[PDB]
Amino acid sequence: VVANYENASMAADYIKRVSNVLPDIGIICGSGLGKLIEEIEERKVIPYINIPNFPKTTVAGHVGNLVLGSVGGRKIVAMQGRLHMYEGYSNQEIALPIRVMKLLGVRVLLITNLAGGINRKLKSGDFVLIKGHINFPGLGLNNVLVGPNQDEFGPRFPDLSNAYDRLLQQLALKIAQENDFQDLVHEGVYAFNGGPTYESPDESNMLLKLGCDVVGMSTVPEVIIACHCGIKVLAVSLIANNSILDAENDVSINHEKVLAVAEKRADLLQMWFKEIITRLP
Amino acid sequence: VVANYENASMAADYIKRVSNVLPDIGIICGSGLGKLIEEIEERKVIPYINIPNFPKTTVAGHVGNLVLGSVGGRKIVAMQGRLHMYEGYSNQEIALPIRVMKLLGVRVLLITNLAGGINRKLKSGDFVLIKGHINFPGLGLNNVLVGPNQDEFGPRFPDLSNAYDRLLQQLALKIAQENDFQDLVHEGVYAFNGGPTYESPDESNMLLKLGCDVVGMSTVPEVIIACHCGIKVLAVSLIANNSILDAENDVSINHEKVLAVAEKRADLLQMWFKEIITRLP
Amino acid sequence: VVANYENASMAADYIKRVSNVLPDIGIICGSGLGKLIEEIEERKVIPYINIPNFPKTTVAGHVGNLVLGSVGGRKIVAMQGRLHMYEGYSNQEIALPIRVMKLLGVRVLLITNLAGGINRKLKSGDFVLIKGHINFPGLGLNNVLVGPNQDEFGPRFPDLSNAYDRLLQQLALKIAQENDFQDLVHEGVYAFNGGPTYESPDESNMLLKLGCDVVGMSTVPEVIIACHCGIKVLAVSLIANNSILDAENDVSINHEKVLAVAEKRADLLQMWFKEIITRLP
Ligand SMILES: Cc1cccnc1O
Ligand SMILES: Cc1cccnc1O
Ligand SMILES: Cc1cccnc1O
Repeated sequence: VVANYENASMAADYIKRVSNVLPDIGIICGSGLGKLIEEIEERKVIPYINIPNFPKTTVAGHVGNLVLGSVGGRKIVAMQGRLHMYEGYSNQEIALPIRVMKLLGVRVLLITNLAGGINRKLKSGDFVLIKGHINFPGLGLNNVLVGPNQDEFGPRFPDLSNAYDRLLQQLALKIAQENDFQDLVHEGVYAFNGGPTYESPDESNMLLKLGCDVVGMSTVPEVIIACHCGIKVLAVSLIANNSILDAENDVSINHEKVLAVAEKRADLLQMWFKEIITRLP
Repeated sequence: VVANYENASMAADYIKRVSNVLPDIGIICGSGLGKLIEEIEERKVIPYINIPNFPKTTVAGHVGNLVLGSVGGRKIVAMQGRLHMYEGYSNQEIALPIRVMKLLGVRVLLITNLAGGINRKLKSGDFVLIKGHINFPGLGLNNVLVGPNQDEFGPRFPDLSNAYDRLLQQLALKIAQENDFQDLVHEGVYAFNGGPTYESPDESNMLLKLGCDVVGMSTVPEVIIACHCGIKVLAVSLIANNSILDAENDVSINHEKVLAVAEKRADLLQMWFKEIITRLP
Repeated sequence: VVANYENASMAADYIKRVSNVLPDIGIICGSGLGKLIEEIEERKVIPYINIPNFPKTTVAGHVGNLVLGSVGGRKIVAMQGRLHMYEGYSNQEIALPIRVMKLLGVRVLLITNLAGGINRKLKSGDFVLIKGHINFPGLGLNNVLVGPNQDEFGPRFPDLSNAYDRLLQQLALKIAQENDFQDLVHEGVYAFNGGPTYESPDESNMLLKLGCDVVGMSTVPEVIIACHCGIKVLAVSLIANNSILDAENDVSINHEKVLAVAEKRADLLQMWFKEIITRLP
């Protein structure tokens, strides 16, 4: 199933009939960082498997729902259970849910992820406001837009220089200052590692030389689809570890340690994003 | 359809029956840089869709013809409407037209493209004679030669150290000097970005550190297929912008601006390549 | 055919019925470096084409056998005829033979390859004990583990920081010292170039800047599958040339020259690996 105008329209039609919500904001939340979705008011949960043309996710299993409702008086749509390219989903499967968001009325997309720290100033538990990226899959002929262009959504050759909205970064930082946690908030450049293996010690050393501040396995595909169709983006990484220090000390990373950092910061991130949603222009 | 000896032979047979031209030179021209094709003498236009085993191009649409005839007393074959890998064409679809050129008798391939400038000496409107490349798709398991080797055309493991003929570069520069436009002509290393998004500001900064002079989304696949089967290559980039300066000044690039640079230099490039064709050893 | 638990089990069942050997050690040998396989004692040769669920290799042709028997009193299984990703084999085809080794009882995998030298200390004929890697395909969305995770074999997100066992490196060096050829033995970081074109002169210059000591077209996929399922690895590169010196002197590389270096070092490598097998803890 191609992520074209007709197929996205069929999915949006189903959603509109079932939910009655016309959302202005979309959210995609990282692993262990989804508690806000359970607090959406007057909400409606729609399993992906019920929506025409949504990608099949039963090989991976686990949760996969679209959730619509209100937060802070604002109408939102959330993806609960993200699709990642290391699972084998195609370009067309990643793009269709974002293009459905566009047809539903979404103008701003807020995204969180877990990532590894490269810059020496980053510690476990820090947040990074993403200001740009290095897209190794895109340089290497695996960009999410490889294929025919869907002209109704955007241009053949997008410019990504303003993909990460500067005013949204400034609002996120302002709110951190108001609540006295700005000491945890940095800005930086995100490297996309296709995955699913964590960056090796020598890959980490290379990324330091190349100007990367953080590295992870998600987010860049969604950012590119959103920028192509005119949706503004705020993307925030939660830092699980510093991969450069770990290489110098021969210390390992694993999914258990990552999820423990997520649990440590989940409630603060929930409060922060609730306020961002409330304050969006 | 595999780009093998039998399938390439069937296409060449059709072409020979229809055109009567036995070409020694092939040309592939960049977007907005194809006016020379409309001036081929005693010419024959063959739509791709009519040629056995040529790749299907109707999803992308737009022009797609093989044009044969004479320029400067020399017999040539041109591709009008290039196939680019960001459109989703496979390795086999890119390679078949170049291998048909080989069977028709082509010994020299001349290629032009539009590209972004990385080296600080490059301005919009400059030309770069390509002397080597950095093939991000090839390092990342998307080389145009991934697949079984077609032994009739070339070896399993090609050496690319002489892919860009030095004497052809020297002839191109000599002709620029004769016509007093050598101040526009540089040499440099070309980075292949799979595309279709333009290099991001932070990707541009990385490429500067890695020794890249220019970056674009084409050319390297065709060069590799030509080198594999013993065809000599001259490749020239027309510079649309300097991506490093644009990053320092927060200035955007887009296809409209690219095509305007192409229109500004089209007539000079046409005159230059006509003389190169005439003077080839 | 997916490299899952059921399919790997069917292949292992066939092998066990035919060979009667329960191996503790697996070996994968580079081109021209397979003489040790012909000296396995009380051996059994099983063509890949006869084993249920093994990948089809008839397009490439050439040899493809699993060989079981004894070396130095130890039970081993060897792959004779390696599968390389530049031939077009999928992730699932590369992984299945390694996962069969795991089900047969393999705890240690020994691997050899031919590679290009980047570090200025490396000459043709030198050996490099691999201590880490830079996986360009993995960064670029072509990691061997892209796809659903096979949970019976290992975790969704592997850590590769200890993929190259330190004690096995130390044993290999100890044996070189005992036989007075330690002057040929170095350690280093291996860059994976998907291939099949040799690294270009400008790619070589880039790899020097990025901290790479050697570059080749194999090994990293097998290492990752082995690490995922808990098999310890020793990987050794035989250096065919120094690509940085060749770029400075405009000298070419080719498969003939590579195979001549293999023939020059084959007997010494055979003796070294026989002793390593005998001495493994
Ligand atoms: C998610 C993650 C955590 C730590 C390091 N690297 C990553 O990709
Ligand atoms: C064609 C092009 C123009 C300007 C920058 N980058 C590119 O790839
Ligand atoms: C196998 C090989 C030999 C020399 C240089 N590069 C390579 O990949």
